[PDB]
Amino acid sequence: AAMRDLIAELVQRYGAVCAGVDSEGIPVAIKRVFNTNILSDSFLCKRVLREIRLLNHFHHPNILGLRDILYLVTELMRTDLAQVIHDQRIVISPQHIQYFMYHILLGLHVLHEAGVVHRDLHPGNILLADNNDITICDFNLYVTHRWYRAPELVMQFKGFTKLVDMWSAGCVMAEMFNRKALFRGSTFYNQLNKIVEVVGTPKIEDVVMFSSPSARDYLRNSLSNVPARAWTAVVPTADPVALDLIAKMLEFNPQRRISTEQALRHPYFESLFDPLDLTEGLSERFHFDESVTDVYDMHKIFTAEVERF
Ligand SMILES: C[S@@](=O)c1ccc(-c2nc(-c3ccc(F)cc3)c(-c3ccncc3)[nH]2)cc1
Repeated sequence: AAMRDLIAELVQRYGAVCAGVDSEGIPVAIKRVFNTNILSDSFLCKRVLREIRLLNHFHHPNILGLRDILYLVTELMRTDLAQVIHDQRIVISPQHIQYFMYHILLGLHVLHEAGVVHRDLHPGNILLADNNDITICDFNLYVTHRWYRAPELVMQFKGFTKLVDMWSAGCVMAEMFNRKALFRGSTFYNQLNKIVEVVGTPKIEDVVMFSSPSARDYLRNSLSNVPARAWTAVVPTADPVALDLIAKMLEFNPQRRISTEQALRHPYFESLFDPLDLTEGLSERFHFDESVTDVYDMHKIFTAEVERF
């Protein structure tokens, strides 16, 4: 039961997502979040406020935006990338991978420029519109999502940067060619071994630089000698230009990982790239006061951000 609650409000087909039509003939997506109260509990209210403030901060075609601002309204997205990859009947041509990647990276670029790190990018939160174009959601902070975590996150590193999103993006690129996720691990050790088997044994001096003391304790006697595999065997459907980018996105050490601008500028996107995409529709630095926490103090900023009925 969910549709009956909106009969007294305004339409039917983390929270509960359901489809429907708007006041006018527009296909929308309505998310309902109330209990697990959430909007009353100052901790979880701050998390919901963070999502609303983030969605309202951006106004870019590759980032999900609110259509009506607990009930939440956005445009209805046909399907997600996970469903397109995990449905072998639908074929993803290299031309489709190039287009998808260009839009995925543009969305990440928009977040990174505003100082936002997704931290959990996977095909499940890369949504596809009715017009086939890519949109990113769930940038506000199942088992398979741990297959897209950068080595520094697997190693519980506190000083992770926007570069974790590159590794995630690099994982979804190889997944579009292989039609099977790249690093399908079940443990801390086997997830790291699968990564190292493909990328090559990183220097000990580099791992200590991007691991928590406990991750170093787990890996203390865990010394590997594994050589770097040929990328042609790892991702066989990819051409040398696509493999060059994948390898650059999938750098163990984030200090060598290709930046959002550099990947967008790579020859792989030559036929699609326009330098204006790096600057158009960009939001300014996103600021959120995490220090402030109270009952009625949050409900006043809630009505301040919303202007449309
Ligand atoms: C991380 S994975 O479990 C995951 C998380 C959130 C979502 C997810 N969150 C939303 C969604 C809906 C309304 C909002 F106001 C905000 C987010 C959607 C959505 C939006 C429009 N059409 C279809 C679905 N998908 C999907 C997958």
